[PDB]
Amino acid sequence: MRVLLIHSDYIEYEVKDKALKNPEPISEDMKRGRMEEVLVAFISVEKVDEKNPEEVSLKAIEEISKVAEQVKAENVFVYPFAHLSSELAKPSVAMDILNRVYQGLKERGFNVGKAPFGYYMAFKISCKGHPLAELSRTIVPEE
Amino acid sequence: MRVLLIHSDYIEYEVKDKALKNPEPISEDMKRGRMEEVLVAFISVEKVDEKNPEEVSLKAIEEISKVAEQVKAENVFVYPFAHLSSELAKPSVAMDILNRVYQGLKERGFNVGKAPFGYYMAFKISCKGHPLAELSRTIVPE
Ligand SMILES: C[C@@H](O)[C@H](N)C(=O)N[C@H]1[C@@H](O)[C@H](n2cnc3c(N)ncnc32)O[C@@H]1CO
Ligand SMILES: C[C@@H](O)[C@H](N)C(=O)N[C@H]1[C@@H](O)[C@H](n2cnc3c(N)ncnc32)O[C@@H]1CO
Repeated sequence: MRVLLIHSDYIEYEVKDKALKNPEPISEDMKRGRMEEVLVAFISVEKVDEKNPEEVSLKAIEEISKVAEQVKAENVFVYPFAHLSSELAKPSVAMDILNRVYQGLKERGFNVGKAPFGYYMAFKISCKGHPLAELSRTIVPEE
Repeated sequence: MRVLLIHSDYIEYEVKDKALKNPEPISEDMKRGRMEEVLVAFISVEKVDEKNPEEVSLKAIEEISKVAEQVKAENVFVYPFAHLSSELAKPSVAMDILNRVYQGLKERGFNVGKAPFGYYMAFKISCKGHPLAELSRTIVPE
């Protein structure tokens, strides 16, 4: 898994078209979304993650949570970003892992948001630019 | 080298303060910048790249140019983004390679911009979200 964490003033997205044959079912009002003062977690689930979805998810939840705590981010946004890597995990498994990460962060007490899975999506973000506002994390199963 | 390419409506940046002991000298006007209808290339120069700066730079220029052509972009913006990777190359090497890429892209005839090297920087971007608007490349020398 490849994770790019961006502490932002906001994140705004706009669904433009389906990127998969069978994307995540959503309704019309979810075709646009936004979250303020948020740590955006751009995530690409990698093929190697299929080996152990649960372990990767738990570790992702831990790493993302640690950064949020550091920057005082109360809001976290899980953003499907497949092209952060080249070896992509299957969409069914990717979706599964992203759901687990979302569920895990919510359990940790954060106000978590997410963008629909399986779409071509436009987005606007404003990075605060502080010392820990831009961080990347590579998370893989215990090999 | 790690490269994140974002085809955007715009890229806007604001220098905060230095993140390295000796950053790229800058004038007041260089503290802020903006470019529109642009392919933004967030680049992280990695340790492995120190083995062959020219090679990595040449490949980066080629890859970036091919994408810009693919997405029909005439403007390209080189954005030093160290944290795209975990294994960073020396700053002196990172700066030289970033400068090589910037110039290589200009040589291709593109309208190219670049953000100052060595600073904590805030930025605003608007990704077009169309196909090919988000791509990444890992470039490693011989
Ligand atoms: C396209 C771009 O603008 C948009 N932002 C996008 O990335 N869309 C992705 C994710 O929503 C999801 N998806 C599929 N596979 C994966 C994966 N391995 N990891 C993460 N997401 C995936 O399916 C879409 C196409 O890959
Ligand atoms: C900090 C964040 O907001 C900002 N965006 C930033 O990344 N600043 C980086 C680059 O400008 C440059 N820099 C140092 N090493 C490298 C490297 N290996 N690759 C690219 N740039 C580097 O030095 C700064 C601190 O690492």
